[PDB]
Amino acid sequence: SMRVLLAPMEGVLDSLVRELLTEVNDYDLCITEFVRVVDQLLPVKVFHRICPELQNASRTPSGTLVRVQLLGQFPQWLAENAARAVELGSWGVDLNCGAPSGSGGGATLLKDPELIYQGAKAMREAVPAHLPVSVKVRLGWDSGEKKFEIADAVQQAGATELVVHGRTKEQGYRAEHIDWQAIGDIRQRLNIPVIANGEIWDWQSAQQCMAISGCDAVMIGRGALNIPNLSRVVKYNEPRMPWPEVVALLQKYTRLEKQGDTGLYHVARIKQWLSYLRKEYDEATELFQHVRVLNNSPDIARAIQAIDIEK
RNA sequence: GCGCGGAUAGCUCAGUCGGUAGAGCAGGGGAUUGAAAAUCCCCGUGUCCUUGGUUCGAUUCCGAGUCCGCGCAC
Ligand SMILES: Cc1cc2nc3c(=O)[nH]c(=O)nc-3n(C[C@H](O)[C@H](O)[C@H](O)COP(=O)(O)O)c2cc1C
Ligand SMILES: [Mg+2]
Ligand SMILES: [Mg+2]
Ligand SMILES: [Mg+2]
Ligand SMILES: [Mg+2]
Ligand SMILES: [Mg+2]
Ligand SMILES: [Mg+2]
Ligand SMILES: [Mg+2]
Ligand SMILES: [Mg+2]
Ligand SMILES: [Mn+2]
Repeated sequence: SMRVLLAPMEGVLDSLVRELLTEVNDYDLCITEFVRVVDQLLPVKVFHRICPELQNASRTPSGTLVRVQLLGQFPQWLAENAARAVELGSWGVDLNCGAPSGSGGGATLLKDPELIYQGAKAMREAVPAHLPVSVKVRLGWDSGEKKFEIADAVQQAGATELVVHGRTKEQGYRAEHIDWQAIGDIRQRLNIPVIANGEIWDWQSAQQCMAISGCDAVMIGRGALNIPNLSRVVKYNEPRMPWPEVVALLQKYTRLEKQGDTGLYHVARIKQWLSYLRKEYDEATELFQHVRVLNNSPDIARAIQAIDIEK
């Protein structure tokens, strides 16, 4: 039966939003924003700012497990930073092989799958054996020709599981190009679990994805902001969160403190989440207009909190 | 002169469809020391090369300019 992962989303799904979402969902796991590794062991404070859940045994307050993601190339430094992530409490570690476009990392590793093998292998070897080492890949740089070589590099590295985002790097976030079929081909070749990713917005689209890919584990990104209870919609075919409950969730958000807030976190992030929500809720367009021009946190917090959920 | 790619803190670098830039090192302060170094605590406010524009909001998108690297006009 079905696993649903919350995707890593740099600048969107930080610890606050992971707190808020996990409370009203049944996500099986969340991935952190990437920790960017070059050629040094990063200090403890970087891992704690990216993953505050490390001080709660790698769990959000409602209890959902969280896993730190690394983005980088050099095997020695991926290994040292992976070991630190798990020593700090991370429930395994994830390698990013999908980020666009320099120091090597993300999607660039997809041009030479040997680098995926070396990076992931060194990670697997530095992390205690029963903690998961996952890798998240796109299908290729500007084509899908190497997708089997990529998947095979991850498996031969000894990785626990592979998430496949069903697009090349050059295909971006374009909907017409999603290739759940290719995820399925990859799933049939590998012995390790393959988790499908891309263009899951609701129950029906998750059913289509699982039917076509053959996966019963999926990862959801953008759709998890559009519809804040998407995991339950997808798993149990519940209705999308009603608009008054979405507004209550945003109110809660405005009451969470962001560590190191340079002053405009809620201005930024309330407006950002609203731009996702208006793809789905007519009501989010009105609310976005009402807060559009508020340019400080006191003002936006006061306006969001003043909305009467009963009216 | 023409293409393509660059320009982020004193230096080396990080920076996901636009959401408010942060590590390491140097450096400054504390502890420590006879005084230092090393170690532990603290300092991360940059016209994001300059400029105009779009936008509620630009390192990011658009125009202009400069400088740098590569390969084509002397
Ligand atoms: C704003 C944004 C930030 C993202 N940041 C990351 C990231 O930090 N790491 C990563 O592996 N993928 C990242 N992704 C990719 C997503 O995890 C996911 O693979 C992609 O959005 C496709 O899934 P979706 O159609 O369900 O959104 C990001 C995507 C978006 C839109
Ligand atoms: Mg962003
Ligand atoms: Mg825009
Ligand atoms: Mg010093
Ligand atoms: Mg600053
Ligand atoms: Mg400018
Ligand atoms: Mg204006
Ligand atoms: Mg401007
Ligand atoms: Mg524009
Ligand atoms: Mn950069």
